[PDB]
Amino acid sequence: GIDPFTFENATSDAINQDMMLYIERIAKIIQKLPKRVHINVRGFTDDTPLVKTRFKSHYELAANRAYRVMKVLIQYGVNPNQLSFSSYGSTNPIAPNDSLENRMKNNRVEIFFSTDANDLSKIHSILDNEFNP
Amino acid sequence: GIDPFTFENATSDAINQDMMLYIERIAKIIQKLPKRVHINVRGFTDDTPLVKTRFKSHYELAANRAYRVMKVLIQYGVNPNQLSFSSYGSTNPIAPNDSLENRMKNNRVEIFFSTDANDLSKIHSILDNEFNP
Repeated sequence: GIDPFTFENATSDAINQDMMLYIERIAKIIQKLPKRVHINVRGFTDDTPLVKTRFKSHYELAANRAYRVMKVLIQYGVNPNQLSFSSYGSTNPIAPNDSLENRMKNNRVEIFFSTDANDLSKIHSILDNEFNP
Repeated sequence: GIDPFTFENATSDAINQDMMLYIERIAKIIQKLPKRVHINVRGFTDDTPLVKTRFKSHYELAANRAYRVMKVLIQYGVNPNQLSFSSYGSTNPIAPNDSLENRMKNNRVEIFFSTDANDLSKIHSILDNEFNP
């Protein structure tokens, strides 16, 4: 439907050019939404060890990931007032952590919308019109 | 006791260098607190009209203030996992909005700690042993 922001490797919080482009589309969407809609950028990791890395927990890596994406959104014009970030650490995985490929699905940031019922449909249509030909 | 971060003028989120040095002293403090203490950075304003400004509400001004302070704390070593920011707009003044000086008191960011009872005592000492030794 709409992809989360997937990170290159398991230990990285780096935002590459492709992800920058994707964050820009999402920033563009957020600004057409009703102002009472708020955005929570959620960070997650796989279960890969954090040896050979500066981070002392997956909650840190996940926070850094989410904080970064939110900062790129702010750079594209999204209002700080509509935004927050959350770290979920290694909890709540999307796929099994059995393979490199599935592990990478877990290393992500997700966008949650906070919306009343009457605004929900506007978001739905705005999201459809952006992410379809 | 510990002062809030005060903003120079009513309509800006600009941080001067005596208060930037002060944010760095607070980031230093935060890094010495128990890992389970989280920190909420809160933005407030006075009630002066948003004439000739980019901000469309006091909530937006306060949110940009809080977010900026939070960004600087992260700059000086605070784990993003422990941080959040919140806007209160022109609600919750600490002073009446009846004089220029009283209004300046209202244009500020405050630090709120999220702590259990046993960490509460630890924060107490750290703040005492730093701000009144």
